[PDB]
Amino acid sequence: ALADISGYLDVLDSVRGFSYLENAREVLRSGEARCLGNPRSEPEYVKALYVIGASRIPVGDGCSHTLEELGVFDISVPGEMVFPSPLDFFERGKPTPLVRSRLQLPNGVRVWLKLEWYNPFSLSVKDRPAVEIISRLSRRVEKGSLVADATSSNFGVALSAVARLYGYRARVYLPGAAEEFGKLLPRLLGAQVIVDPEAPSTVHLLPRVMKDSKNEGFVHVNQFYNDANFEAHMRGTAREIFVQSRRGGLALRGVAGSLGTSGHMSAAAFYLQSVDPSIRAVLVQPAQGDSIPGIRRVETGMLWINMLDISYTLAEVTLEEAMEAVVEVARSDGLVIGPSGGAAVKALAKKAAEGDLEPGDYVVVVPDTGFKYLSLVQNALE
Ligand SMILES: *Cc1c(COP(=O)(O)O)cnc(C)c1O
Repeated sequence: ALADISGYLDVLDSVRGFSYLENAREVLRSGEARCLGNPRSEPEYVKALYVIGASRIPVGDGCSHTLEELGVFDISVPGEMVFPSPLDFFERGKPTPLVRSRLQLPNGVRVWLKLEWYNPFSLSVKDRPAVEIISRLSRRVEKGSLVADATSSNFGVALSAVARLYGYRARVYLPGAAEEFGKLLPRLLGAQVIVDPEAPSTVHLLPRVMKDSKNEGFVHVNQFYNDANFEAHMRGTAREIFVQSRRGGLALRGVAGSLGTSGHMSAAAFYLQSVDPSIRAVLVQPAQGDSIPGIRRVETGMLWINMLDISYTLAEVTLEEAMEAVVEVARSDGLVIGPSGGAAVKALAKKAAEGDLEPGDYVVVVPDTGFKYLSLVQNALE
């Protein structure tokens, strides 16, 4: 029998750890879930269903229900694109678009771009963890409280917009090298902004955010460590690649993407590899010395890609190579992608060129729009 899951979402407070992901993996591999006699008594199984994008839970005795029955494949988007509010628009206006590029890669690799700037608040993939993280807080943290994090630009914007829609104040901290939209847009949205001209990176700022959290008592939402980041991308981003691959009739052989917190590419890899362990994850390694906004190298410390049972292959990509790929996608597709998006296309093109990849459909996650990076675009033109 089916029950609406939204009545059981307190498992999102109480379940801790990654062991519930074993249930997620098995449900996704088999395409079905067993009925719970007493759903309340199995909170890891319930959380596993939520995280894979179920909206209904299987209830009763000895029965089972398919992904489809459980709502993994429900259509959420109103056909006419009318929404009663911004947050409802965020939530129901999904999937983000999956668009086949006209670029051809060697060796039968066909490229589809998932365009994460189709998110209403930060015009980036960061809307998703910001909504999941603030929503998780909202039953436990008093309205009017301050929330804060370190950000490279996007999450700070997403966080400021969402905190404010939920009745919180926000503070964002940025390194000096962050884009200007990141330093300015959060103030437009009512947040306080602290810029550290000395910080050589975003994670460099975390000790300072933690120390101020202890003194001032704000909630440090820590997108680098908060499992709600990875979980947002499981029930959103990753579920979408899966359902979009099926309904689109793609022959999905892999996904490609970049790594900041590692939240969205861990979810994409974990979720798809649960369905078919041979699906590749091709991930960008910014070349040493280079700065590609929003992303960084794996050995600088990333939670989910490291702790989860995920296969992937790395590819080094210089800033200059990322920007060359921005230029090529622009002139092929009329789509203006961000540097991190250019880096991921480049990473996939490299793996294609080396003969490493099967022919088929590959999905590249494009974190944001290139309109936000005019002076990198200028440098790339020369
Ligand atoms: C956050 C971000 C990324 C990387 O997503 P992570 O999920 O946090 O692994 C890539 N590019 C840009 C522009 C981003 O803001």
